[PDB]
Amino acid sequence: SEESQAFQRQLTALIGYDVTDVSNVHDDELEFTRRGLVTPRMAEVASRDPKLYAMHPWVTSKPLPEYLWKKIANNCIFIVIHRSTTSQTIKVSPDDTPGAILQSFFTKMASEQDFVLRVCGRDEYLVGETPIKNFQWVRHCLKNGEEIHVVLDTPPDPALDEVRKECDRKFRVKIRGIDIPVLPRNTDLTVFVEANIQHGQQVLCQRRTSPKPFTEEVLWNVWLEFSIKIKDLPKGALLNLQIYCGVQLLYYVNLLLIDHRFLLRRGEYVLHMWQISGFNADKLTSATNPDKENSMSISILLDNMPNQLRKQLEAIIATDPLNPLTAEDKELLWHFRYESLKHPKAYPKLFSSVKWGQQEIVAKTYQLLARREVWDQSALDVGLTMQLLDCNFSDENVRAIAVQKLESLEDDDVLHYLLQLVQAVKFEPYHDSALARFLLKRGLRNKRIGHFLFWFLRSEIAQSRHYQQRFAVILEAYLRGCGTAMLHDFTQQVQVIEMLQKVTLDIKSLSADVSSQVISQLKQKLENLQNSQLPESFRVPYDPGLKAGALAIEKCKVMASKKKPLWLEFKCADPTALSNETIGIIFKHGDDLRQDMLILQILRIMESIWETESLDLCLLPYGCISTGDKIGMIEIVKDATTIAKIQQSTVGNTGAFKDEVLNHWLKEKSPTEEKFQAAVERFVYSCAGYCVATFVLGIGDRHNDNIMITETGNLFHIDFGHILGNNKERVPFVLTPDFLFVMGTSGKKTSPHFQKFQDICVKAYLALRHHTNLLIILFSMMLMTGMPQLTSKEDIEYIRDALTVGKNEEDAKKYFLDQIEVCRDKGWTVQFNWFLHLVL
Ligand SMILES: Oc1cccc(-c2nc(N3CCOCC3)nc3c2CCN3c2ccc3[nH]cnc3c2)c1
Repeated sequence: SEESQAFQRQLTALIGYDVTDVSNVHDDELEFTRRGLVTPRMAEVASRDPKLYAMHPWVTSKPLPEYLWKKIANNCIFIVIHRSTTSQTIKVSPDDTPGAILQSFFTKMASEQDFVLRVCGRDEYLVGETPIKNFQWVRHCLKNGEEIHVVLDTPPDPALDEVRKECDRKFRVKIRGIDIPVLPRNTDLTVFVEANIQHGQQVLCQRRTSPKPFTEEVLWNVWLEFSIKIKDLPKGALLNLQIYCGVQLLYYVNLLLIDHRFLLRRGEYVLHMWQISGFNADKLTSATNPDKENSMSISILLDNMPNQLRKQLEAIIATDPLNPLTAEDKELLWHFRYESLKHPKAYPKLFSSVKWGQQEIVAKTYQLLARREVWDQSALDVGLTMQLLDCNFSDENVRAIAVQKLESLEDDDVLHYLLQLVQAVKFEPYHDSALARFLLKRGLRNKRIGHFLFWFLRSEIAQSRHYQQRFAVILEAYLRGCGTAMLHDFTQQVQVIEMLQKVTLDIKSLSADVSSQVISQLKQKLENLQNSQLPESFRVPYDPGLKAGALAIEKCKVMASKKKPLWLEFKCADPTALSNETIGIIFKHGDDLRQDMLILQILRIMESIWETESLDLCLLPYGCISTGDKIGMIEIVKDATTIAKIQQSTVGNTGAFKDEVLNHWLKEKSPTEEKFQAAVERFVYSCAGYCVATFVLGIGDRHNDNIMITETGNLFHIDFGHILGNNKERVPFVLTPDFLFVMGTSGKKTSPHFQKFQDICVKAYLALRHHTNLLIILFSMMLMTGMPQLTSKEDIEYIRDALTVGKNEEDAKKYFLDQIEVCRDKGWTVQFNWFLHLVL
């Protein structure tokens, strides 16, 4: 039992936070939340079949795309089984279950026990009752023109990931005063306090204090009387106290007026507040600043139908999420709420039209909710679901119908949206929520989700004071059920990257290009690191199937980059592997990688969209995990080099590029013209996607040292640090002459390979528009929870313009096709400027 409090200190150092340390509380919610979560932990743990859990087959139920059938002939597929030296090679119909070849070997291909299949190099299996074309690896092996390879061998023990044993008065708030140990500001202003009663961003009522002289301490002793009545207070309503000084918002804090037990909140409070750098999901947190020594305090006290209408209505429900409802709109929605209830696409706007500070309306709402059979019968729409989980919605019951829909989703989709679901917790009123528990079950039900959940949650715990307590209670909850096997890996992973962050920082300090000492100085630390203290092997945090062991010391180097990042390379710890070729991770302090994760994941989202219309655009949305404060890792795509550096090779230090160089570099890397096609093939496709992807996301305009290509023609962008920073010469995105001559064209021409691009984009762009709503919610959500300095809605209204909302298919492609021209009619103009900016 003191061995039980030894392991709680394990739990702690994995999390990077102490979920017992009641330093920064003023109620029992976090604990109550620890307690509250034990049930769903134990439930899902129990429900889970430990065999399939231990092997976590990674499977989809989606159609095999119309782009990926055409890589098969005669509806059979090769699967090269291996053993100690031995190796056979079976034909297979793309429906053969893993079980449909337990007999095509131990019997047909030539008492006995049971042993099952595993991909070569990876902790990645082919088990359970799924077609063979429904395993994600196979589809990849196919997609990339690769060929399967697996190892017959013993299943992993289900005993390994064992889990350990176990009133009609108006509301009144007294403002006593505010206190700061030092008042940094030297111009003596005045300041007042603004008490806002709030619900999901709607202010319900607002009362200020009388301005006073600003001093290190200011007392008012005043009751502020609100017009709202207590009866009318809705669970989740937030008391938002804010310090203004004249005008400017310097400090905010929040207190859930109704506690996690539905109790009105009675008492004396001293609340430590957050300052305001220079909406945002941080403005919403029930967390108080844990830095009591520097933070400002406040001190408070609480004692206690026609045509045109149906038309009008439908024209409202047919707008985007970002379209702002007028009062007329709202009253119309509310009055016709029962008709509105028939269309699930109206749910967001409908519930946005509820007067939430009015007890009897909420009632009527809550009964309107009890008649959503139509909702309950609709096919899941992630966009819509998502949209009810955002900052605009703060009622449990509503928020719960959303989480209801997410329950349908198969694991392959949870993975797709996991990052943004995790961030969506930043908008939950309460630490315990349907969303948090839904993340939990799924976390525990499937090891893959489980892995990434850990890192997602841990990422935020490391660089958010506004949310580390809450995410920590959920992380702890996860770990208490993931099992000993994963506990193990997790602690292993944490060691490596801690071990390695150490190394990255020291190296920055030594530098402000490269030293002779610094390369061998690094070399010396990396030799010392391997010398004793590193794990025999660790799971690659962004590719969990893939264990890594020894450090190819000779190949690791400090990059000649802006900050000083470590190019590392690693030997694979898995003998059965298909190669000697290493695993390449970049480590980096200096940027916020949380922004890169977000954008990368959106990119994956954009792939899958295209999968629905059997498009494929060969993006490389590479691995990237934020792991701590301005510090995380990135996956190295092997064989790649940035455009900028393909410019130094032929042409050097500065200057406009030989529009041909790229293709020489290409033909230089194609061994056969019988491959080279595959290069400019890949390129024109890959070029297509990142152009669409970027303009849409508002990050197309980029220097070409931030744009890469593979020696097999695949092009991709990198480093998305604060590139969204808001009229000099501007280019919608990066389509430059070099990219063009590779197509085979000049400022007028039109190739058989260009028309293609000109065509294949427009296809890709309108494909995106079939999900206008989904992209808008994700992008909105991205700005509020990952890009600080994205204060304005003006920021958000980019995407709708970008996506040309409420417009005919055709006009759009004549919006888009022109965009490509601006880039044509610009060549290297803006690129040059970035050269004069990369030095200005
Ligand atoms: O998303 C991010 C965030 C921060 C840095 C990077 C980054 N990534 C990569 N990758 C990732 C995929 O494999 C190819 C190498 N290379 C990077 C960066 C930032 C700098 N950098 C870089 C810059 C110049 C180079 N010249 C030759 N290789 C280069 C790599 C990416």
